[PDB]
Amino acid sequence: KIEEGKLVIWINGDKGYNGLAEVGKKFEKDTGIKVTVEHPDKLEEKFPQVAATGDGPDIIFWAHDRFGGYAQSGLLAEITPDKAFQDKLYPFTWDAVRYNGKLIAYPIAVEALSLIYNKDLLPNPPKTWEEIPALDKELKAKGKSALMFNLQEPYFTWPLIAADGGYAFKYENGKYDIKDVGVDNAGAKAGLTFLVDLIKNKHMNADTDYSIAEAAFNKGETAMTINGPWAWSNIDTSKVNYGVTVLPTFKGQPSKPFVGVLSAGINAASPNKELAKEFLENYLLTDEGLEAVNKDKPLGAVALKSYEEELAKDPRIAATMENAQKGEIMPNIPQMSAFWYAVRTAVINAASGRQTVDAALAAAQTNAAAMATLEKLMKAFESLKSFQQQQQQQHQHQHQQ
Amino acid sequence: KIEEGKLVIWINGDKGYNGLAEVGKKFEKDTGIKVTVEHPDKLEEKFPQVAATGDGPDIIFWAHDRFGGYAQSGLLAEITPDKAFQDKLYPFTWDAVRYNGKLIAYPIAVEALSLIYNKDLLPNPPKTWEEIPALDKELKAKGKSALMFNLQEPYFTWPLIAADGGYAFKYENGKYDIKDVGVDNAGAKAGLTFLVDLIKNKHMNADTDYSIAEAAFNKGETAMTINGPWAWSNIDTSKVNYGVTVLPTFKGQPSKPFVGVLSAGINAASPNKELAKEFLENYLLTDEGLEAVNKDKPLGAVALKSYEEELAKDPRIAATMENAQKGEIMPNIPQMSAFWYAVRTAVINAASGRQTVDAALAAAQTNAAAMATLEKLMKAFESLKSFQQQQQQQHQHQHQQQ
Amino acid sequence: KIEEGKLVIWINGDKGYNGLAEVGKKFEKDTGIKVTVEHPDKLEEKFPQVAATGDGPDIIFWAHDRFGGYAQSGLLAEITPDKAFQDKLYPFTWDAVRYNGKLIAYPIAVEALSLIYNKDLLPNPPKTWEEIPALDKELKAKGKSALMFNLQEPYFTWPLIAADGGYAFKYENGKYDIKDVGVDNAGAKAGLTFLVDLIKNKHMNADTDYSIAEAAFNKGETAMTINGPWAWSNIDTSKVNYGVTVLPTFKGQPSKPFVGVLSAGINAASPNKELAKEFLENYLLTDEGLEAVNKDKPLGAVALKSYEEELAKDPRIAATMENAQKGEIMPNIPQMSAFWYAVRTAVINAASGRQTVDAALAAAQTNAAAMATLEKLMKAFESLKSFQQQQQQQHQHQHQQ
Ligand SMILES: [Ca+2]
Ligand SMILES: [Zn+2]
Ligand SMILES: [Zn+2]
Ligand SMILES: [Zn+2]
Ligand SMILES: [Zn+2]
Ligand SMILES: [Zn+2]
Ligand SMILES: [Zn+2]
Ligand SMILES: [Zn+2]
Ligand SMILES: [Zn+2]
Ligand SMILES: [Zn+2]
Ligand SMILES: [Zn+2]
Ligand SMILES: [Zn+2]
Ligand SMILES: [Zn+2]
Ligand SMILES: [Zn+2]
Ligand SMILES: [Zn+2]
Ligand SMILES: [Zn+2]
Ligand SMILES: [Zn+2]
Ligand SMILES: [Zn+2]
Ligand SMILES: [Zn+2]
Ligand SMILES: [Zn+2]
Ligand SMILES: [Zn+2]
Ligand SMILES: [Zn+2]
Ligand SMILES: [Zn+2]
Ligand SMILES: [Zn+2]
Ligand SMILES: [Zn+2]
Ligand SMILES: [Zn+2]
Ligand SMILES: [Zn+2]
Ligand SMILES: [Zn+2]
Ligand SMILES: [Zn+2]
Ligand SMILES: [Zn+2]
Ligand SMILES: [Zn+2]
Ligand SMILES: [Zn+2]
Ligand SMILES: [Zn+2]
Ligand SMILES: [Zn+2]
Ligand SMILES: [Zn+2]
Repeated sequence: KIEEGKLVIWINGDKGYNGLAEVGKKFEKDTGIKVTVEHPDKLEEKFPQVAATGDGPDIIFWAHDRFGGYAQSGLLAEITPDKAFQDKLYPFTWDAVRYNGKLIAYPIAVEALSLIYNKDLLPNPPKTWEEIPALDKELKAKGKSALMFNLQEPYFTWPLIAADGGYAFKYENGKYDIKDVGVDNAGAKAGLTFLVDLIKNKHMNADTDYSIAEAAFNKGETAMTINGPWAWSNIDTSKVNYGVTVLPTFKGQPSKPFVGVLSAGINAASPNKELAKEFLENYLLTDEGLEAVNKDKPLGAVALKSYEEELAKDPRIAATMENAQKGEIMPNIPQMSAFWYAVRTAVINAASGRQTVDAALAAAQTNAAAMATLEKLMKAFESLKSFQQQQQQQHQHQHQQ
Repeated sequence: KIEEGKLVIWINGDKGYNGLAEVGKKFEKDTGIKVTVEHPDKLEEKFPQVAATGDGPDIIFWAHDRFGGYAQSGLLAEITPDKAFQDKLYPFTWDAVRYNGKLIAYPIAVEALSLIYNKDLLPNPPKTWEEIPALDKELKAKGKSALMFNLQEPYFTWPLIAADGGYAFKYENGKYDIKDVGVDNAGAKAGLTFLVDLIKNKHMNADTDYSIAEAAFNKGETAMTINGPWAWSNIDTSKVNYGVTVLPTFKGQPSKPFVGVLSAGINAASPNKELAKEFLENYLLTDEGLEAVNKDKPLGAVALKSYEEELAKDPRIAATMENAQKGEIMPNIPQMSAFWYAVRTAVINAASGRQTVDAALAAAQTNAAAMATLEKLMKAFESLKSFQQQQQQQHQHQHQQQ
Repeated sequence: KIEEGKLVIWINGDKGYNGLAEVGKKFEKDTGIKVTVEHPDKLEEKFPQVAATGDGPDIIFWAHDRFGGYAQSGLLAEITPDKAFQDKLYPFTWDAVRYNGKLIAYPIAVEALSLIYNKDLLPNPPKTWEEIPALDKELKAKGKSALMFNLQEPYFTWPLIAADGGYAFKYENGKYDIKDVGVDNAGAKAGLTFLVDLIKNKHMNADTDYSIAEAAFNKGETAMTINGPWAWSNIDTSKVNYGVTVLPTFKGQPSKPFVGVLSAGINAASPNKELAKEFLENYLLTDEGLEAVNKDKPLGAVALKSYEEELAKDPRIAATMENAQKGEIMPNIPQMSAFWYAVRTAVINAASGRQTVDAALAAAQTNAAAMATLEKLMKAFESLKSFQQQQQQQHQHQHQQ
């Protein structure tokens, strides 16, 4: 149920879909083609099912990392924007929407971790990681702590680990090299050691999670926290005078958080590919098009240079973009599952004292190959099931041989 | 123990073994060496078992795809024909008998898919795939269908898929590259799209198998079919005036069917390697030698250039050879099991509408990796079993270690 | 917990720990740093367990092949000896203590297979393998056999196999190549063929193991045997007049036995890295240092050039070194487990007549890959077990949550 001569668009419920419909309303007035915007529950899981059969939306809006799995399954169509339109967006955002050399989606919004500080407790935020231990002792005299952030998830701790030479997958020649993993290098060694040093010197607690860290900052117990744009609304409600700035540097090198890019992909089964190209390139990815969506729900930092400069007036957004350009793009390959599994264990075991930094990171490459073996055989058996599925419609109590 | 001084040959029961024995009788008259020709049941399965221990025949006759398995186990010997003898057979036939660079067998016969048409219904067969949809609805006015062939097996559907650039594995410098798979490329994409287009436009049924297609052509219900030389005898009995020609062209490019080559391999355990070479090169692979075998049971297209030119006077055999030269050789590598499994699913799902052309072909590497892992497990546990036999036969209940 | 200021060393119970303690006593007198030498049971098993948490010894003594697993886990520290000190030891010994390019331990002793002959029965030992069948016929008239050695283990049979062209994995500039396996090549083919020829010509029995071979030589039933320095003491007790010489040559090429190197590795978690370097380079690896250890329990051949020449005056030790230089270093890579499993089966089957030489070596790639995936399985399920247990003890309700 695609239906040619019209566009049906899928976008998550927490996004500005009403403003997107306004863009589609503008699109209808110029070309005479109606645009329907739908927001079904769990559309990221519904899409691969329906798009395989040849159904689903013409355009889908989701994070770029999930789009890699779609392009693997051949559900997304290769987009054809020329050199001039590619210059309209930030050059790095184009790397997020790439699979097997081909461009598969249009970058819309950019999301990344930033440093959030209490202005009343600390009007001058630190530029380096190394001055935070010294800052903690000075704030402990006033019954406060310098920095509290989520330590359970690798996503939050990676900016430090990365900062000086850490890397999950080496991005070279428009592709990720799965044979080159930078979790066991000297840069990642130093970053995690510094984090562990912060813990054993009582500057941070190893048991700290999202709930503990958010509550601590919103009550004004800690001076600084590391969080994304999604948490801004909760800090606004707590009346806390907060600022958002660039992440602290480690060994003179900037922190490298993972970059999440909200993207627009065209279904491969769609017979409205050139119409989707017209809508996305010339109606949505313009100053008006993004403004209409942003006013319904804030898009944060955007991929379009012209409108990003406009939004930059908000220093929070400017910091989101600055950390993103200093960070690295979330790899869209399936091998990322094994990476998260390995690094999560690595960080937890290093922080708790179960394993040393050198040993915890070394075991990560072993543990990553382990998840790979489980996954490579996980889908080997679901394939065996599907082979015996067809062996029931060919030769049975209905037709033999 | 394969008893030196004489030759023992294994060849399938459906082949011209009596004619081969006549070649052996001629060999015995010139050199004084007796030649035994045997045709045991399931000899393709019996060979790896007895050849490993040091037994079995001196020479074995089978299709080349099974010979890649025998070469892996090191059951076949490396043959040494000179440049002069290699020019006697078609250059491409030597690519079928190559494993790890070394030549392992002698090419004898050549099998490939061809286009078979009803002369009474259609005297002028289409040269392109693109003109078949238009030709169908003309024949549908007379209550007939243009083309009906097996769509369940990938072997039959591959010629179209391969045509524009699909491939199994890249063949370079006499070596297959298992990392270079061409099922997901644009050439294979267009081939399958056209096939799916034919089905949804009611020109073909998605659930058409071998039997339905064979029965339809033999009763004169369909104008065309795609099949090999093995099915000719059934069309002969049906009294249908049939012709065999080259496969249709897709996008100006020829169809590429897989080429099966009947080959003669020499056992590595054989003490009569010179006598096997002498018999195969100077006695069998001559006009006389192949004549005797062909008269007992037809070989189809042959590897020998001189005898093929004589057989090409039969327009059916000339068509089988023409399709083979245009097509690709069936890879002899073990990765082919994974290939067939994945492509079969890909085509079936694309034809039925379970998956789009793009999605079905994309899932092929994922489906091929499934067999790969499953074959690894299959040989992993059978290795563990035969290991535990070593530690229970040798080392227990009557001994400790020895 | 590795205390600082002092040194603690782990070395196996069957080694000269008392002599090593004397070196530590000398170290204490010059520097004022006390050295403790401990010999705990199954220290090779205990080291990976305690060194991962940050405990264990400062220095560990074991065979180099086990150290490859330690370097993978990041339990060993990279040693820093200059070019001048590297020239003090035999060049090849440094290749045994190398992992991923880095040097991970100090070579101490060298252990290799040698040809042991009864000089009463045979004063002139054969220099070639080819002349052994002719020698057996002469000795069978006197009711004796020419050669009897272990055939059940590949370690003993490999020297013959390797000599013409066999190799487990190709050693290059950096490390080992796990793709290039030389078990199926022509050189290894010929080597095993000759061994099978010896068995079917009734010169050797396929059922001969370590016990049968040792007993036959110590009673004086067989003229020759192939064994290491470990068996010398048993031949001493039997009063048999015996000599140790170079292994016979096959096709003019020397027999290539695997070389075992006893090595001293520094713990990565050690706070005494310079002190360990000082102790090992300047105190142990000297004429004086090794002599003390050698006098407690013999080291056999040594890595140090100066002390080896002095020990070479023993014809048995000089022969062990000569075979080692002609032979090949035992690979420290984990892929070796699969190699042993495959070759063990290949040789046994070829010797019993169960398979031909060609079919035996060809099947080796199959059962080597079979083990490879079988190890990947038990490694993968280790991860699952430790993951599901780590998430429960750190995430649950009952008694918590
Ligand atoms: Ca401090
Ligand atoms: Zn709809
Ligand atoms: Zn909804
Ligand atoms: Zn549909
Ligand atoms: Zn993500
Ligand atoms: Zn590179
Ligand atoms: Zn401090
Ligand atoms: Zn502006
Ligand atoms: Zn402005
Ligand atoms: Zn027979
Ligand atoms: Zn075949
Ligand atoms: Zn000739
Ligand atoms: Zn039509
Ligand atoms: Zn092909
Ligand atoms: Zn190529
Ligand atoms: Zn070429
Ligand atoms: Zn070429
Ligand atoms: Zn290629
Ligand atoms: Zn029907
Ligand atoms: Zn049938
Ligand atoms: Zn003739
Ligand atoms: Zn070709
Ligand atoms: Zn002194
Ligand atoms: Zn001194
Ligand atoms: Zn102790
Ligand atoms: Zn002890
Ligand atoms: Zn003899
Ligand atoms: Zn015994
Ligand atoms: Zn014993
Ligand atoms: Zn001294
Ligand atoms: Zn001294
Ligand atoms: Zn001395
Ligand atoms: Zn060497
Ligand atoms: Zn809970
Ligand atoms: Zn309980």
